[PDB]
Amino acid sequence: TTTGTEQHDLFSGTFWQNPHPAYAALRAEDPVRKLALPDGPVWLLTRYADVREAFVDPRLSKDWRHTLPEDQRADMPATPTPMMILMDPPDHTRLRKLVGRSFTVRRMNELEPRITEIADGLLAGLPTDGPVDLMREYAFQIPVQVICELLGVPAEDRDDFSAWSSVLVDDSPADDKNAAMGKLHGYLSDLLERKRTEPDDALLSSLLAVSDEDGDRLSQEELVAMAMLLLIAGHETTVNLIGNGVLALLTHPDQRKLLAEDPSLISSAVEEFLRFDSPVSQAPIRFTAEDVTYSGVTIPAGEMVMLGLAAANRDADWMPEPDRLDITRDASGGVFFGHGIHFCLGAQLARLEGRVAIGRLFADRPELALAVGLDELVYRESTLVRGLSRMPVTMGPRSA
Ligand code: HEM
Ligand SMILES: [Ca+2]
Repeated sequence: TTTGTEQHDLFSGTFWQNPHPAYAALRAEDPVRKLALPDGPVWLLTRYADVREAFVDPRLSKDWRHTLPEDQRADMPATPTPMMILMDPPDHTRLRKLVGRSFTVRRMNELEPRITEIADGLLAGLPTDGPVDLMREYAFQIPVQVICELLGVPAEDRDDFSAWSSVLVDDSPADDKNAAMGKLHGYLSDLLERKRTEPDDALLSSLLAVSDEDGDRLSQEELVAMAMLLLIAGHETTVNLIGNGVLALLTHPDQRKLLAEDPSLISSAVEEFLRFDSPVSQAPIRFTAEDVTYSGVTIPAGEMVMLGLAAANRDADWMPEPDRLDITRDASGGVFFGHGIHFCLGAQLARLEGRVAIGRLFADRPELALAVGLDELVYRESTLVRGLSRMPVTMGPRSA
């Protein structure tokens, strides 16, 4: 709950339907908020400038060991599995540097024609007369197929791969979500050992070959962790980019008709969807190495911090009229992909998938409409994520 003039629900009740008035309430009246979450307390930065500068704040680290007393941490491993997103320099830098050599913005762009055939394929298999769940049938699909094309997952293994991927996004997130984790992990290892014998154009083959101006390469353990990471960070988030962006246009006809007339605005549109309804609403947990101070509030060392990306993006100090959806905007400096050394590695691929999935969906089905009321929509009860479990839509006649 909120503590200001008017008390909004936080991470319960109405929050999950629409967290934005609660974010507006926090930015205004309680910008650095200690939340009594079930697991442990966590501080929430909602103001733009706070979040923006917290990302590049050295006193904020990804090492969870900062919560344990100084002597007790000289014993514990830093991370369970070597994913760079869990690491600080110089350990993160070494992995980021290597991945970046092969996972280039160029490869990200060269998938564009391939992505289109996935969307068009999926669109071609959707009935003129709905109702159809646009999430499970379309938005759930594009990000996982694209990731296969990037990694080079054999066409045979792709049904099995997407099957396990759905568990992570929308399923029984308890023990059943972790069952698919070990299955996807195992498959990718065996895949890497197959890629060693038979190489290809794909990124997994590319990553195996990457040395540097020191002869440093990715170890087996690091390779498969990276493969697993690209999947987790690149699936659910991009799904919800699609989910949220489609929903944004459906609820704003004025803007849907702007895009209809000028389909080149899609690139500008996807930018403002990431702002207007940030799919990753909360940044992965950070830790205080020492007393930081934001908007008057001093977070003591050893505390868990959370950066309100969704909140910081609708901040009026940064963005004029921050609650109005304008796809023609010239936005610059949103915190939806993050900031600093942890900036979204697949930022450009995400944008591509976004523009293709959304742009082609509307061009192919100009009569698209929600097949249920706005309030009937169920949103996932996830802390980090802002997105739908189901989105019933009526497709309409295909345009030829
Ligand atoms: C679809 C919209 C997406 C959003 C809103 C998003 C958001 C983010 C954010 C905020 C971070 C920084 C996390 C932090 O600093 O704690 C991040 C990191 C990352 N993302 Fe994305 N992401 C998206 C799509 C993707 C895609 C498609 C990929 C595929 C490669 C991807 C891969 C990664 C990776 C590998 C990192 C770790 C960066 C590092 O630690 O150096 N993301 N993402
Ligand atoms: Ca098989």
